[PDB]
Amino acid sequence: DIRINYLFTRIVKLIFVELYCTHTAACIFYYLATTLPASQEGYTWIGSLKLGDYSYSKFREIDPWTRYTTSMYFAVVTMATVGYGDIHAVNMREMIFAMVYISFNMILGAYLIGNMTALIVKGSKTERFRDKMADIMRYMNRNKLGRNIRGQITGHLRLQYESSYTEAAVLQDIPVSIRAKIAQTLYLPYIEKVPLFRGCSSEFINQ
Amino acid sequence: DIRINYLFTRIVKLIFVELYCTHTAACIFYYLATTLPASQEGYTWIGSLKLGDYSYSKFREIDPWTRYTTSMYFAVVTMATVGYGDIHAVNMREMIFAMVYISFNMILGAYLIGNMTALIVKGSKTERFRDKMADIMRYMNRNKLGRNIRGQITGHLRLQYESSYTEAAVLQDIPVSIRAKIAQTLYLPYIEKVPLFRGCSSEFINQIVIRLHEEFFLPGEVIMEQGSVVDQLYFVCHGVLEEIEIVAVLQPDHSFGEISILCNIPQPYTVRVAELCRILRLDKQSFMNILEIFFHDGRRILNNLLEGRIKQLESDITFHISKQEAELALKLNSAAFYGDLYQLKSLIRAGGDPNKTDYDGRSPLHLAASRGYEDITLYLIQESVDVNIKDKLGSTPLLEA
Amino acid sequence: DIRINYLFTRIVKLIFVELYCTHTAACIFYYLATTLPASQEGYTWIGSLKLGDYSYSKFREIDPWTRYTTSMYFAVVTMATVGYGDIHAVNMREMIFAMVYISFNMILGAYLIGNMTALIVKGSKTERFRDKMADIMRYMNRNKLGRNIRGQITGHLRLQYESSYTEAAVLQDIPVSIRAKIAQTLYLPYIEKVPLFRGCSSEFINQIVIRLHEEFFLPGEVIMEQGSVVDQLYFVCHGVLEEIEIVAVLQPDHSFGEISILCNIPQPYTVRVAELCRILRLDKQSFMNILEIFFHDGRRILNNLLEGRIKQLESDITFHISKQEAELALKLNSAAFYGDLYQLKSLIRAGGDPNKTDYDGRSPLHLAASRGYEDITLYLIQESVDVNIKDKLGSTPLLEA
Amino acid sequence: IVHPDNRWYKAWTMFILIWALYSSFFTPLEFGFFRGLPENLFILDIAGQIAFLVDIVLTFFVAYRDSRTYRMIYKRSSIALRYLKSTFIIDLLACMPWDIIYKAAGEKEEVRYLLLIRLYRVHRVILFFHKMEKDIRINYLFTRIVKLIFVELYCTHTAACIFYYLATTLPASQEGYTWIGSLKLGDYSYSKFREIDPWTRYTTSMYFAVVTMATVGYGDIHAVNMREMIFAMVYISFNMILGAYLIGNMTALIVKGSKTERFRDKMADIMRYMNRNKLGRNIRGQITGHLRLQYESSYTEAAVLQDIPVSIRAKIAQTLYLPYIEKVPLFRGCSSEFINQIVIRLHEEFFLPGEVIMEQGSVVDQLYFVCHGVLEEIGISEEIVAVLQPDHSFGEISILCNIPQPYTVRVAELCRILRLDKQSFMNILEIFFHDGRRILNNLLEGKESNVRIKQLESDITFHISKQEAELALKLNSAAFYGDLYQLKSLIRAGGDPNKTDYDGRSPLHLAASRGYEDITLYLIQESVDVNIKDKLGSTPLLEA
Repeated sequence: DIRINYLFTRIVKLIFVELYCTHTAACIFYYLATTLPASQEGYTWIGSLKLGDYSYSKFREIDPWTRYTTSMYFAVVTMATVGYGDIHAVNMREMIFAMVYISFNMILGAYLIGNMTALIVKGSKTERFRDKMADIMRYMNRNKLGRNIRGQITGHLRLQYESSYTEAAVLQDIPVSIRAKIAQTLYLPYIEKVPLFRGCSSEFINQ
Repeated sequence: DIRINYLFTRIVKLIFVELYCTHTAACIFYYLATTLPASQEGYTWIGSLKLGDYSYSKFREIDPWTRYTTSMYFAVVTMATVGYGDIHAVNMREMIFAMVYISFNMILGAYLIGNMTALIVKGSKTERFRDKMADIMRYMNRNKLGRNIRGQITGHLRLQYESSYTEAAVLQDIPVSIRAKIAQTLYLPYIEKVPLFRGCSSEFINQIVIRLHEEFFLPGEVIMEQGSVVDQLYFVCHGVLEEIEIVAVLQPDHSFGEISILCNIPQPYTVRVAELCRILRLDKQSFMNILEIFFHDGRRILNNLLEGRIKQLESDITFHISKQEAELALKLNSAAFYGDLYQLKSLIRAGGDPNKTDYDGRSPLHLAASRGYEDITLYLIQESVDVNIKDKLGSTPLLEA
Repeated sequence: DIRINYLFTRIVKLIFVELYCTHTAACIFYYLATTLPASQEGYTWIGSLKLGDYSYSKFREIDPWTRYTTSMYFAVVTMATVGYGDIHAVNMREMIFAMVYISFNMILGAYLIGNMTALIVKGSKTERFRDKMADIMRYMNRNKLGRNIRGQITGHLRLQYESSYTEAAVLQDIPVSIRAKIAQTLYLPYIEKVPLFRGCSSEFINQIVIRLHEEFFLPGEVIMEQGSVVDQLYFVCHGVLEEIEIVAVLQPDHSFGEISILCNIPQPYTVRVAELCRILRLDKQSFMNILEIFFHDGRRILNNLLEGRIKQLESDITFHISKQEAELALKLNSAAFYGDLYQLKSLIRAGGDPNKTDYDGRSPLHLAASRGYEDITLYLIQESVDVNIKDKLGSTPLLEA
Repeated sequence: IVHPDNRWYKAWTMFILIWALYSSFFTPLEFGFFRGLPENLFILDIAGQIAFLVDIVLTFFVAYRDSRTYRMIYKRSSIALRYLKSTFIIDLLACMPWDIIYKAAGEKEEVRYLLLIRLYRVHRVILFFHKMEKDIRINYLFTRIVKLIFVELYCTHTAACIFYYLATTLPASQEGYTWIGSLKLGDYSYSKFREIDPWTRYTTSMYFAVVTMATVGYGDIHAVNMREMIFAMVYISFNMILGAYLIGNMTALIVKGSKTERFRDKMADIMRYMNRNKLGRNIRGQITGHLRLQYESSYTEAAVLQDIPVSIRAKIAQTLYLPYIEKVPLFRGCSSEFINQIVIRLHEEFFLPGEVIMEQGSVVDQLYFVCHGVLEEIGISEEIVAVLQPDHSFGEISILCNIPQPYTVRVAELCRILRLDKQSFMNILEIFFHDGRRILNNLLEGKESNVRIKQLESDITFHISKQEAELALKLNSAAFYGDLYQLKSLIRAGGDPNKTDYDGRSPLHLAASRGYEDITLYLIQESVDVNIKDKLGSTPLLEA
């Protein structure tokens, strides 16, 4: 769709795919802790947790809210490759899942950087103006030619950038029927006033 | 290899490299722990490890499985630069290996990002459409076009993208002959069903298929205007086209616009699009060029043109085909009258028989001999033009000299 | 802005953005610690913090300095994804902010890499030299060139890179007039000192400066061969050149290669490079066109050519200038004899006076009238060519017809 | 004297790179892990500064090359002013002995901070990487990788020596607040933090610097003090700029692409188009195989042989193209200097099999020479009327008679074709009138097997007669001005003294016109017609 910003759409899609993967990993990390019976919950990544003075010893019937947001906090930190270390895998089954999840984020993390780099490298229509003038300036500085001649050429580039609207026009992948009508609406008023075309027929000036 | 994918063939290589390096580092790191004697195992990275209630108080004879997955877990975490810190180097020899292993991953890690970035730099099909649309929008909005014409331009550009009408950007690499078979694969069935080309030779038809172009039109558009000279030949391959109060409906497998191409008669009707239609177009210049080479093919098409309102048109075109033959001799004699040697060369190899005369009767030799153009006279000798041809006066080309 | 750098103007913006975000996050994170009452400060990220022997047992009234740098330290470590883990969220509300703050840095962190990458994509001066050298090396090695000629090609490309001889890639944007003043800034002092151009008009000299090109030559190279027709005019402005046993030494502020540019005499000497030399060259097409327009300027140069071995050459050029004047009439009359309309138009507007005759004496009107070319006679009357001119026979153009 | 680029000077420059490399790495160790200097290392400190002192007094006697005219200034005054305003101020401060000054003025730690000004001479090593990067014998990818490693190894080394220095600022009584005095990795104490050994105390600092530089952050070693927190934030912020720079260089090399990547990308787009229409089964093999040869048959395409002086391009062309020109049948009996002019402007092109060079009915503007492969001519069902072999030149018949191309030519096998423009072809013909008539003369003699020449025989016969008439005018003009030197050249190269121009004149008539006896007897010895007659009825003797 052309009514929606293209940069906005790409950013939101990357956020959603990153949010959904993190949400799924958080719900699976907590599931692995419940596989072990309550007798040996001390081996789990959460039953042995102690952040400040909070216990986390029971690990169950705490509440569905604080038990979920601590799992999501574990998934977000490892997904961004921060790795505080307060929450980490302790079991052998959790180590296997962590290695698979971490390896998955390297592919996904490089994909996120690739999209962001692609948009910037594509262009800005202003760095090209700076790059073109920078190369010319080095040539002028190398020869150390003139003082007021610099203003003549630097000012010249200002108008060249401004006076570029129909250059490299993409009005080529258009059917001849459509191009015929638009031409008669813009170019035609500038043709009948030419002194060379006095008394010319309508179909001749149309061709 | 072409059978396998390309992005798949390079994503797996990156995974394999990072998988093999972690496997090697995990095995080497565990070897450094066994270098120290068992008496002082508390100085190692694993002899002093304690995750939960597990103590690793022996670091040996545990099992080859849990003692390997904990070493692999330490290597994978370090490679991705997560660094939980539960497992870390404790010894001087382990610090040196960690410094070397970590420094190696920076070069490898940047290599992974570079390969992934280069795969995304190549723009997608919809990525170029948005860039193209903005450029068209900028130009057409600057000139302040009417809102009525804005929709047709924007609506048609969308249709080209979805239908992939162009689909011929990277096509010049085809060495004509390869492209020739492709063109007749998709366009020949529609051409052969055209009543206009009934009885045409098979070799002649294949010559024009390669030069066709495909495009689509939305309903409500107008292809040709009333009383406008048409320089494009179109063939209907899909949809319904209505010609303007309706008069005739352009059924599929039909052709139109040929009247203005040959007879120079301005188009007497307007074609209005009723539904989505697939149209094949041919440029004016090539069609005239091909007809010049195949004179015999044109005769068959001309005869079937009358067979293909209709009765009145058939009588009218008979008048036009007669005068165009005479018109060739008018400019042929004028070129010889003025002595323009180069101009005459165009009307001999791609025109008519110079031996024929105009309405009054004047062979080009008659004018050349009387006007004393000696140089051009040798050319008529090479063409074996009749020397004793007599006009409606009783004179001969020799007598004029 | 052009006064300030562009690399500097964009690196600072990236630093400022990451500096302001960390400052905001540090202040907001400390606010969440003060939300809880002082009775249960052990549940905060800082009330329970203990780094070394420092305990943070009060978390208040310590000082506004050490209590801010520890919050800023936690924010900067998190932003760079280092994550030591000494300071981390402990509360449910602090986890939510950490999740939001960390997720924000992923987009911002990738943005920093994108700007830095786009700055390095633009290749350096030496980056393109290596790419160019490989392409030249691959081509010349495929044809198996001799080792003697390998050094000259490779050595010369190095000289162009260091000296920046081309330095004119982005130069067509100059609107001629701006470029005109640039050319005379660096090339005029060497041209005015040329003995051959002594006495030339100032306006004429400025016309050829814009069309010059600059190049450098290594010692031991050969610019022109013995007995070879040359088509480039060179002006010495640096170094020493030797002309071939030595004969003469090309001192600076001299010019060579002009013998064949006008008299068509093949070059009788070979120029050998002795030391590094800067040479300005001019192409044949530009030199011929300017001379044709400025007929008066050419006369001054021709007169001073003799003044600028030398005595023998001065007598020889007098023989050649005489025949070229007569040679104009030979082809001038031949075109009129054959009645070539377009050929005759070339030698009148940019040639000589049609009224002059050849060695025997034959005005183009004499041949045209005798040969009976009626159309061409309408052109000679335009230039007011004399019609009573008599050759060395006693006849007139009227009598010939 | 002046030493611009002497081989001995180039040895001195490489000699001082060793000192620059040594003093760049040893300075952080001297600042952080040392208080003063032991007598063992006193010799190296003195010897190092004297070596750089020589360089300061020697760079005033070294010429520098001009940045505008490339003129090698060689001037005493210009050399000194350039060096004084660029680096002399900072290069002299480093050479000053900051160790003996520190010990002589009691024991001031503030004056020892100036010892870090010697970290500037690492710029010598950076210039070395740039110097060898321009060399073509060394791999370009290898140079870039090594430079990135060195620029990161040096930064990590300096940070490790400053992290340990911050721990020694606090007195030994309160060492527990430092990042290292409170360390405990396994069962190791690290409590004393001093007199442990210089080796394990350094490698634990380097291990701290490497882990934080790569953004791993284990957390076993971290800042504990307020002064160490400030340094950590500055160092961490510095690595973000440097870390993104490292990724940028690696991405730039990969984004530049490879030849196989371009081949794969081009074929991938075509394959999607073919699969979209689901056209053909064996058609894919025809086109996929076609791209295989196109990738291989691309060696001189987009050649960079343009930024080369005309003198160099002249010799290389004569060493490759020339052995393929004199063998052309069209150039039989041509002079050496005429065949030299054409070979300068020749262009080389490669055509894949199946391509079409020229189409029937098109205007011809390029002259083509065949050197490799075979060519096929088509005209009319398609009929093959002629097959072109190597050493043959095609396109000359339609370039002299000004006719359109009558037989389109396709490519049947991989061919190497030399191309020359029509505009410059006529210019060489006009200059070389003597050799210009032989090209069409040899062409005319080929009217035995070819049929296109037979129908064009009349036009060719006109041109050879028209050109011959120009010879008579030039030959007659030679005798008018009494220049026998040019007359000899005009007659040996096929010139006929018994040549009559349009107006009845003869060279004998012009010989007697000015009473030149020397030119006269030459014509008689050449069997000239003394009684030759003109329409004016003027005998040569009567005109005399």
